[PDB]
Amino acid sequence: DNIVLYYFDARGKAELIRLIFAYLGIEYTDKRFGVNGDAFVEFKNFKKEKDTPFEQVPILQIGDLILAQSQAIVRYLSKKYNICGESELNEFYADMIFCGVQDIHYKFNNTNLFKQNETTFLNEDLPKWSGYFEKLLKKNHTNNNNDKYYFVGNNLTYADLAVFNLYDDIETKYPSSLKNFPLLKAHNEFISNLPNIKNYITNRKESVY
Amino acid sequence: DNIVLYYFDARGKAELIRLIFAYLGIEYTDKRFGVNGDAFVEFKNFKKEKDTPFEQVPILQIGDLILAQSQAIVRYLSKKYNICGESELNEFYADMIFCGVQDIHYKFNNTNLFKQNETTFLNEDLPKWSGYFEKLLKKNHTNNNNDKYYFVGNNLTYADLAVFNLYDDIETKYPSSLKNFPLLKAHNEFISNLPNIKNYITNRKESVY
Ligand SMILES: CCCCCCSC[C@H](NC(=O)CC[C@H]([NH3+])C(=O)O)C(=O)NCC(=O)O
Ligand SMILES: CCCCCCSC[C@H](NC(=O)CC[C@H]([NH3+])C(=O)O)C(=O)NCC(=O)O
Repeated sequence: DNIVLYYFDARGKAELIRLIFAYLGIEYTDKRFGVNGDAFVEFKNFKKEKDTPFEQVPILQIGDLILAQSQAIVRYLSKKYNICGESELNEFYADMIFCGVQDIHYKFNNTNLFKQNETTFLNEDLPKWSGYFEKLLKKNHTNNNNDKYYFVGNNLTYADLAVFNLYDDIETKYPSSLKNFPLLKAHNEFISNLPNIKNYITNRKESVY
Repeated sequence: DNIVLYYFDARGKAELIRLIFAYLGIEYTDKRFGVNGDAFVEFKNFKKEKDTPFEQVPILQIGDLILAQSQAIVRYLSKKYNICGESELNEFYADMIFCGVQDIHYKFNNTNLFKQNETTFLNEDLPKWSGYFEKLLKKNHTNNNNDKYYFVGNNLTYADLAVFNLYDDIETKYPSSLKNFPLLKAHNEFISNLPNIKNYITNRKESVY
């Protein structure tokens, strides 16, 4: 019943978990390797002290329970705290959308810092994937038109937070990315303004990734 | 004419070229996109005004001559200014070493920052590749012992500078990485203390990569 999240000092694959905790107002210890200096030694000492299944982070520890694999952690958390949808179909859709997010998020990460194929990403990959998500929001649109935007049903799911996080990452590095996608831009403003998320984000230190 | 080097605000693909210019004492303009605001917009405006063969940087402009492709630029510069060996065979060896540096450099860049496969990089690939270079260094032993270390022949080549740049970069992240490779470490210290290089490095700005 004591909750601790371990990861490096970065958003990366731990950020959606932090967002979920913030949304749900669950208190926990956000352990970031390297805050005490020397990320290498901490992570090394961490693998000695804790029984990780694949020697990787994020690791979420609940009391004595070691949980690994960010995706599995996200899905487990979401079922326990009721943001995994209201039906079996919607649970699937939230899941499907989260997997879609992983596809572009991966590409975004591979291009933003190194500028690797930045032009191809910004001209082909990004608008195509943003178009996919725009169309999903649209298919779910008259599930609350009153400035509430959800990808799945009439309630918030981890998919909303996952898409938020993704486009939160993208519009900062690439301002006005959302301008051609009105539903997606609105969705990003909506969830970003939810008080718990609004407070987490303003309190959130800047980071390289 | 005026030499202008065009790249993003980073070491990456341009640094070796800058090291060659520093080493040779060649004056040029080091134009860096995105020093002040969003590199992608500046790069976009650059391609509109400049005819590049592949719409990518680095670009080296000498007069109205436009040169693209970092590796080809290095070789051209190195042949022009006599740091490419002194026999057809040593010219090949410098080239071979450079290509080897690119294999390991790519791995270091792909795993540093994100930590994707860090322990694989650290316990397998880096030591392996460090051993390759150490071994190549030993093979050039007769090409003196007199506190001078070269990979090829008995004069500095761009391969020396490439290997330097490779471990200068790695040593930032993993500072003890050359403790088991004393000849490689001495090599690295020797290059870094050449007056033109020492000077360029002290004055060099810090970067994420
Ligand atoms: C933008 C984020 C992309 C970067 C991915 C790297 S996350 C850090 C890395 N862990 C993983 O790759 C975990 C992947 C796993 N599939 C998950 O989702 O948790 C690690 O423990 N690294 C330490 C090591 O391998 O030694
Ligand atoms: C760790 C450093 C390695 C990062 C690789 C990307 S360097 C920037 C990129 N250019 C290239 O990929 C050039 C590759 C070419 N083979 C070279 O070596 O010059 C670019 O112009 N990008 C802009 C664009 O595609 O729009």
